[PDB]
Amino acid sequence: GVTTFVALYDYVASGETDLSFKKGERLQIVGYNHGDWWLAHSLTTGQTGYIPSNYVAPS
Amino acid sequence: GVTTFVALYDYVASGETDLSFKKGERLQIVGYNHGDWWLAHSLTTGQTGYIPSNYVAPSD
Repeated sequence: GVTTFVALYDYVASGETDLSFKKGERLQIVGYNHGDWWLAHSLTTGQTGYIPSNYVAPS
Repeated sequence: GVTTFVALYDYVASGETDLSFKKGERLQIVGYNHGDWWLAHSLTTGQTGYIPSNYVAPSD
């Protein structure tokens, strides 16, 4: 599989974290138009966090 | 479109945030086997944050 990606655009973190939730809780998805997200690790900065899928390309 | 979802399993937050990055930075995707994530808002608790896609189903 592809292990490394390149950022195609700048992205500034909003500070949002993941959300704890209980089975049976009702949730609304926000910002669907921006697409899905993945957890990633920066080789360049060493930090880890969520990134938008459509901001990266295989490298 | 579907505006509300129901959680099928419990999920406990890890505390990870989103990541700032510059165009041209190289990144490695972690935990691909867990699938993709969405931003969501809890109707029951009022909080917002990332959730795993395969933990929710469309709901009324």
